[PDB]
Amino acid sequence: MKAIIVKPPNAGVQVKDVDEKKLDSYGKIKIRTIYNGICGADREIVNGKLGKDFLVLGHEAIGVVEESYHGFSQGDLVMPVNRRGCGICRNCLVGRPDFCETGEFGEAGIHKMDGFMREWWYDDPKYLVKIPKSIEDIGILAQPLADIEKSIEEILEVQKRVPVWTCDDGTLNCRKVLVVGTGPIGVLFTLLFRTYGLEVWMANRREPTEVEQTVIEETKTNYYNSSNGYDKLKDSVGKFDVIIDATGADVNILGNVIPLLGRNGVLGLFGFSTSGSVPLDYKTLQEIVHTNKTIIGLVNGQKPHFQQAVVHLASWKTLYPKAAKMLITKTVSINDEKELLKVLREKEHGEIKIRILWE
Amino acid sequence: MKAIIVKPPNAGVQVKDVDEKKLDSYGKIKIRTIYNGICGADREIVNGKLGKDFLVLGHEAIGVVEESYHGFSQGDLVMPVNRRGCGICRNCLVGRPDFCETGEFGEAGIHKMDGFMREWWYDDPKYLVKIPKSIEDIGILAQPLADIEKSIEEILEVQKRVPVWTCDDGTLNCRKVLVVGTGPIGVLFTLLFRTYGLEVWMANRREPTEVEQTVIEETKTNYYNSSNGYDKLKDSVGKFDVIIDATGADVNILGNVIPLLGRNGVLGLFGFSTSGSVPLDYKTLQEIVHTNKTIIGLVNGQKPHFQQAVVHLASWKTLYPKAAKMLITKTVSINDEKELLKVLREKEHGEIKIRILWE
Amino acid sequence: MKAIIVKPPNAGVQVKDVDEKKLDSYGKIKIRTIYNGICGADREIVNGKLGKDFLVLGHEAIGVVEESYHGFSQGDLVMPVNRRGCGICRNCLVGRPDFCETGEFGEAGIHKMDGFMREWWYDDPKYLVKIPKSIEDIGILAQPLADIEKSIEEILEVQKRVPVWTCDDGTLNCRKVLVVGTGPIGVLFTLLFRTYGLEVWMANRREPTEVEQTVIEETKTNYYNSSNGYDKLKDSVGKFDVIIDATGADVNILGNVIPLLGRNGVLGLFGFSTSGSVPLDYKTLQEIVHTNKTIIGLVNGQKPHFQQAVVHLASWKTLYPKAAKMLITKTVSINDEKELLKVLREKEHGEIKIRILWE
Amino acid sequence: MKAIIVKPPNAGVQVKDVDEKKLDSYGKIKIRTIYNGICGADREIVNGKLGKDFLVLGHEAIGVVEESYHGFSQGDLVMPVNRRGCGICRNCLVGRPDFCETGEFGEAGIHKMDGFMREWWYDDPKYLVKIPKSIEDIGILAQPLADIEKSIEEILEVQKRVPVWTCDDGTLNCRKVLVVGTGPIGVLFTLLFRTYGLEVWMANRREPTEVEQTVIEETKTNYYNSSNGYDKLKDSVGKFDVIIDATGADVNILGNVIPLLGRNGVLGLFGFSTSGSVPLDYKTLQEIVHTNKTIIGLVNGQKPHFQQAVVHLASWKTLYPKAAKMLITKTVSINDEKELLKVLREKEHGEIKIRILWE
Ligand SMILES: NC(=O)c1ccc[n+]([C@@H]2O[C@H](COP(=O)([O-])OP(=O)(O)OC[C@H]3O[C@@H](n4cnc5c(N)ncnc54)[C@H](OP(=O)(O)O)[C@@H]3O)[C@@H](O)[C@H]2O)c1
Ligand SMILES: NC(=O)c1ccc[n+]([C@@H]2O[C@H](COP(=O)([O-])OP(=O)(O)OC[C@H]3O[C@@H](n4cnc5c(N)ncnc54)[C@H](OP(=O)(O)O)[C@@H]3O)[C@@H](O)[C@H]2O)c1
Ligand SMILES: NC(=O)c1ccc[n+]([C@@H]2O[C@H](COP(=O)([O-])OP(=O)(O)OC[C@H]3O[C@@H](n4cnc5c(N)ncnc54)[C@H](OP(=O)(O)O)[C@@H]3O)[C@@H](O)[C@H]2O)c1
Ligand SMILES: NC(=O)c1ccc[n+]([C@@H]2O[C@H](COP(=O)([O-])OP(=O)(O)OC[C@H]3O[C@@H](n4cnc5c(N)ncnc54)[C@H](OP(=O)(O)O)[C@@H]3O)[C@@H](O)[C@H]2O)c1
Ligand SMILES: O[C@@H]1[C@@H](O)[C@@H](O)OC[C@H]1O
Ligand SMILES: O[C@@H]1[C@@H](O)[C@@H](O)OC[C@H]1O
Ligand SMILES: O[C@@H]1[C@@H](O)[C@@H](O)OC[C@H]1O
Ligand SMILES: O[C@@H]1[C@@H](O)[C@@H](O)OC[C@H]1O
Ligand SMILES: O[C@@H]1[C@@H](O)[C@@H](O)OC[C@H]1O
Ligand SMILES: O[C@@H]1[C@@H](O)[C@@H](O)OC[C@H]1O
Ligand SMILES: O[C@@H]1[C@@H](O)[C@H](O)OC[C@H]1O
Ligand SMILES: O[C@@H]1[C@@H](O)[C@H](O)OC[C@H]1O
Ligand SMILES: [Zn+2]
Ligand SMILES: [Zn+2]
Ligand SMILES: [Zn+2]
Ligand SMILES: [Zn+2]
Ligand SMILES: [Zn+2]
Ligand SMILES: [Zn+2]
Ligand SMILES: [Zn+2]
Ligand SMILES: [Zn+2]
Repeated sequence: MKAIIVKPPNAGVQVKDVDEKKLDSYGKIKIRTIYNGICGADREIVNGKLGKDFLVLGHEAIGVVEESYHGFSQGDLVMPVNRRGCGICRNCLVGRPDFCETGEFGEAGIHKMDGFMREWWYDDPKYLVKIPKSIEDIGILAQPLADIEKSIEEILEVQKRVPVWTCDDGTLNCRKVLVVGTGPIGVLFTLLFRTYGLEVWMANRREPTEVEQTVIEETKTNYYNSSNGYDKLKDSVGKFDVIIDATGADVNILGNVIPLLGRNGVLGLFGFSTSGSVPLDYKTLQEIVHTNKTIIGLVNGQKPHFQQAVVHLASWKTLYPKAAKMLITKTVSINDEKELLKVLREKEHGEIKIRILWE
Repeated sequence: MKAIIVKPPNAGVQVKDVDEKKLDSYGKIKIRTIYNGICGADREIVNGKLGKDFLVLGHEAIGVVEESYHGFSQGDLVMPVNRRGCGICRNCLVGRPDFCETGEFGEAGIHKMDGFMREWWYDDPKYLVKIPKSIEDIGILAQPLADIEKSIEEILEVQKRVPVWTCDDGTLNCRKVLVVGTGPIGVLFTLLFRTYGLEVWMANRREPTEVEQTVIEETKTNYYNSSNGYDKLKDSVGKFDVIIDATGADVNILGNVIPLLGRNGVLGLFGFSTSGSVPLDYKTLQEIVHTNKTIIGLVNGQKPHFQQAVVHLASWKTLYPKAAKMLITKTVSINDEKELLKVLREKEHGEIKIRILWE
Repeated sequence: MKAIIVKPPNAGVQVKDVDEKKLDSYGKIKIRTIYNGICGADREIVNGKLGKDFLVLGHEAIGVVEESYHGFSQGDLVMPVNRRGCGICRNCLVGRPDFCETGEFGEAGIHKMDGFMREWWYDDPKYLVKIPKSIEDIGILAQPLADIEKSIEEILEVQKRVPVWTCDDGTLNCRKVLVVGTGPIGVLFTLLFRTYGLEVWMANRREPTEVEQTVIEETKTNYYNSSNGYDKLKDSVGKFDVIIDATGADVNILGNVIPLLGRNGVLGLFGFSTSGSVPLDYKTLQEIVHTNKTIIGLVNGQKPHFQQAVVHLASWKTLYPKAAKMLITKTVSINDEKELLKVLREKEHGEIKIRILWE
Repeated sequence: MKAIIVKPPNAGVQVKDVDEKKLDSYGKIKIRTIYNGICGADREIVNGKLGKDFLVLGHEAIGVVEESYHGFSQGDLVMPVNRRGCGICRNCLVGRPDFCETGEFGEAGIHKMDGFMREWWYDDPKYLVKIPKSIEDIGILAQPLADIEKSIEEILEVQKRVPVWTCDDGTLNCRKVLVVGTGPIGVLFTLLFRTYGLEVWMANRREPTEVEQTVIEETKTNYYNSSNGYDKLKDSVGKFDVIIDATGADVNILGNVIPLLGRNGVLGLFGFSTSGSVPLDYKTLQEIVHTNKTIIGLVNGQKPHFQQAVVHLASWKTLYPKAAKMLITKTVSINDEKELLKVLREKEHGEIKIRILWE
């Protein structure tokens, strides 16, 4: 069977024929892959930065149900949930390995579990999210968007601690969010926060790309060029109710944006920084105490968040049609080995999402 | 009228007769002071570390109602809430200036507002907490305990984000708390967490004092001497679900204890750190993201928290009688000027709470 | 100015020119009406079943902003929130008159407040919901859908009382809802519950209409003909986690469906029952106690719910395109007086929403 | 082994020696019974109103730990949790069989499980609540109080649906509770709500008893003689935010109190009504809809609620010492057969709690 395979911790990737019989099966439902998505985590494993001699790559997939089984009919499009539980802890037992207490969960295409960059796989209906045919084209985004749905859900849950965090009109329209770093993560955070009605500023150390300018315009989002720091933003707009670190950057980014967090505010750490050490002095931390600020680590969406993501992607075809049409940057055929290896190995500037087509 | 006065931002304190006419009045109920408490906040203003020429010091008070007004009867004991609202924001409008959005709140005996170290004052029934005569002796602690009630309440609210944070038996008995630092704040966090049933480890850079040893034994709390760091605690007990910084010390303490935070855990910042800069490297921050960890600034209790504190102090006379009887370190007469000025200016080693008695 | 007017409690309705100076203004923004919606509440006032000589009818409107104000561009479509606060109670003061504690709120086109069946009106920006031009056709439904958004939000909030109400897969997909009474309210409850992923059964004392059959098939909803009661449904499907009374029917409907409520379940009372008395015996009530059942009165959506409604309407254009195009039964011109009076006075069988167009 | 045994559904009760091998064991810890409590449920079984030849009666117990086990020391006092889970559903698996989804749970001394009126039993440490020696005398009340702790917890959780249910001072002190029925349950509800600071009116169809009068005066609670209905209370006091049925009597009591429920209010059904049928008319039900009222079935406390009960009983020894000393009406020796059978068979007027002492 054709599969894209990796050999962690070693760098490298192959697109080749493997023995179908030694690949991981998860249930009774046979699913033929139509699309995969690629993201930074795939790039990391391919570049070695994270009885089986290999692992099937890929955790973003849309496939078609080959034969009707229970609630699933032949021809239905489905997406697998990628993180699966440890089987021992109470969070996993209620279907929420995002909060696994043991750390012994599996992650398709990354850890302990064969991924979905293969011709077909067998899965359990419990781990399958129904993808409407009407969002077949952008539906691949439901996996990355699920992470962001969970993250925003969590931020809103935490802010229930504030006696009144709503605005004079009962909404959250008055609350301002700073999304630091663009790319697929920043863009999806922005789209979702605008959908919820919060004001958004996107920030990056440069002017907007064509895609970001469309998002700015269509979603009525603000943009800040942070090339020379954040003083001018603070001077003009003031402080923010929520700040999202969506950069995989140097942790000194946090030193730049922490002074822009307002009273009762939340700093959501979503990106995985891979450089730097950030100094926090007593003045900064004392201020955090006095003003009820919170810093939260945000990771991993689960089935309910994939479903929310499907509804939002559907909404964006109507609300933000121009931005929705830019979520998918390009599609590469599984049969195009040279182009496939290139995109698996490295991101292109201004890439949102690369899709792999099985044919 | 006899009053203890300060002149911020200037260092210094005086006990003298002042014109009752230039003192702040807050409502129609006349209250004669019986006790005040002293804390580090009083020491700070006295030492200049933070029409009207002066401010009446003091935010911890128990007074007696001199004349029956509405629901308050003559002879009733009351304690005033010390932080009061800005009158503009929605949090203050619902009685919760602990989450004030303007920062224009008042704090009795500290900022904008005359305190309670005076023979008598007038107050509004809405800011008065009823103090049962059966806890007259230890009731002064309800004010500092209120801050801690709010803090624990907030930690538990935030942890509702975790799908299941309860244990196999439906309680929080399996959850472990590290309380860093053991003066009145760390001791009160320990007593309250044990009342809630969580396991507690107190930590200081030394062996316990007598009072602490009484807490250890009576409340079945654990103690760790952190003089040579925390590796041995980590190796023996593992990681903690909650960590409270109850030290007003160098922020590098957080560097020490962050590695001891467990999956889904909460670092509660309560102490007001006065020195240092702590480096947080990418590995630490990445881990925080991967494990859904949270850091929260904890400050200020309000009326419902004062009321909860009364119930808990009452409970401790039965549950923890030895500990409860050590909460009050000493009592100084308002008339004993040399001693009073001494205790206002500086803490004694091992002090928990000093009371000022009006007679 | 042309307006549709009533004189409660008397029966009758007129479409005529009225003096602008007599009509209620609510703010600085001029809005030219383009669409109104008609519902049962309108028919009730028209038929006399519910300093001003008259009241402007109507509480469902979409208008166009006439000038470029702060936040609102000229040509923007907006919808007014219909219930407005009493200005005294804490619920109203946080933008939530749905929970008004005084009952002294106003309801546009019903009580205290001129409605929106007029050429134009002046409003405060705080009461305006933005209606994307991409949902101009079905956007009028955002008002009725808002009541339903609030209702489901409240049901889900209440069900947080159950330690685990989610399913084996972390979703609510395993939860079953019985929606009693089809057409508009029942149809919208069904669409929204299926959007959230819950299983739905619609019930009416007849077979489905053409429109209901579309919704049934496209949303994968079940239908039960309740003409001879509920024994057959109970025997086949069992009991339900949520039951919604979406009928304005005799209260004895509740006696029929209460035996179908499952453990930990919620009976949502949304319809305004019009006759009857229902007996509850001790056996029924003790069983409610034993099984943690809840009965909840559900009324009125506010601004955040209108905004959620807009997102869901947009989603349905892609998720349920056939059903979405059957939401608007027909549009009547404001200038077609004979047909207008007819649709104001009586519902037609199987009607979902009639829209009035201003030209 | 001596044990008190019954044979449901037959009436009758025996205190005799029974074969130890025939009695249910629940774990490895041996617990020697020191006290049991008797309540209405016991009286019902004794009077036959609700593989084994018999069932050991009793679900209210304090026993002594025979050997120093895991976290339990020889001589420690413990109380068993009486309802135990089905082992299948997600609520039972998180330690919360109060919300069991299968109904397959066991109830010590009532259903599927031998009770605790026996010389000793073996238990699992997970089902054991530590009873401080400082509350040995009234600690037996922790089991009935647990049900009430759960109930008030649930009411407060449900009321988070109201945007602001707190008062001008951030507390619930402005909220009024009507407790209908003044037995062990009504008294316990009253004490706990007053502990939480809510205003309470107790109601019964007579003047108070001495015990009740003592509760009334010491807790600053109000009393209403409801012998001639509730019109006079409604006229004098108005309506209530919470109404608790602590009856057991005829369900028509609900018809009488429902008109006294206020906006956004909660009717808590705790008592097990024993007769009658109450009519609810369309006017009553539509007003429930209009005012966001809720009716909730309240049943069963679990381990966290036992632990909260321990803290509150301890608090009452200081807060309400006179009331606390009236909670135990009398103690009967296990060897006093004539008196024992008397108290098992029938309640005495004004009784709160009868305790059985194993001598
Ligand atoms: N927590 C979770 O569950 C989770 C899930 C998925 C992904 N992630 C992490 O999320 C992070 C972002 O993902 P992604 O796929 O969007 O990454 P990406 O494609 O690498 O995009 C990173 C964005 O950050 C911008 N950036 C870099 N330095 C910046 C700075 N100093 N200030 C502002 N912006 C800066 C980059 O600018 P340029 O456009 O000019 O290059 C780019 O737009 C990564 O660390 C990824 O690992 C976390
Ligand atoms: N956020 C709020 O609402 C709020 C309210 C009240 C107070 N506070 C702040 O809370 C903090 C504690 O108050 P407090 O009155 O208890 O202070 P305190 O009396 O100064 O006690 C501080 C404790 O920390 C110990 N300590 C110092 N350095 C330490 C270290 N490196 N590791 C472990 N322990 C260390 C001290 O040890 P020794 O016993 O050996 O001296 C002492 O036991 C202060 O910063 C205070 O300003 C905050
Ligand atoms: N709580 C709130 O905030 C709120 C807001 C808006 C509306 N409402 C109320 O919600 C209720 C429904 O609104 P609507 O506009 O959908 O009303 P509607 O157009 O009158 O629809 C009523 C539906 O119930 C069906 N029905 C009647 N008796 C039935 C029975 N015994 N069993 C099952 N179905 C039965 C009707 O059947 P047919 O199709 O065969 O006639 C119709 O499908 C009304 O009482 C309305 O006033 C409440
Ligand atoms: N839901 C649960 O988890 C749970 C748990 C435990 C108990 N319960 C139930 O709670 C109920 C109360 O328990 P209990 O032990 O307190 O019962 P109890 O000892 O029988 O007390 C009943 C009280 O109600 C009074 N009463 C009777 N009719 C009344 C009326 N029409 N209006 C006002 N008061 C009236 C009685 O008056 P007199 O004093 O004049 O006789 C007595 O004070 C019982 O039904 C019991 O089964 C439920
Ligand atoms: O923010 C939007 C709001 O302005 C309105 O249009 O409702 C939907 C939201 O997405
Ligand atoms: O019920 C739906 C679910 O099956 C999936 O498609 O996600 C969106 C939900 O509306
Ligand atoms: O109530 C607090 C008081 O205890 C002290 O810490 O000073 C700050 C106040 O918020
Ligand atoms: O918003 C509601 C409206 O839709 C209708 O039901 O009339 C009453 C209002 O509360
Ligand atoms: O209601 C009480 C309140 O008045 C205060 O005294 O604090 C404790 C509460 O129990
Ligand atoms: O931790 C305690 C628990 O073990 C039990 O005794 O109930 C009260 C709690 O304070
Ligand atoms: O689901 C997450 C995935 O989207 C990200 O790419 O890697 C971490 C996972 O938890
Ligand atoms: O715990 C409850 C008990 O107190 C009552 O007596 O019987 C039913 C149980 O659920
Ligand atoms: Zn990915
Ligand atoms: Zn796990
Ligand atoms: Zn203080
Ligand atoms: Zn304020
Ligand atoms: Zn309407
Ligand atoms: Zn109001
Ligand atoms: Zn009992
Ligand atoms: Zn169960």
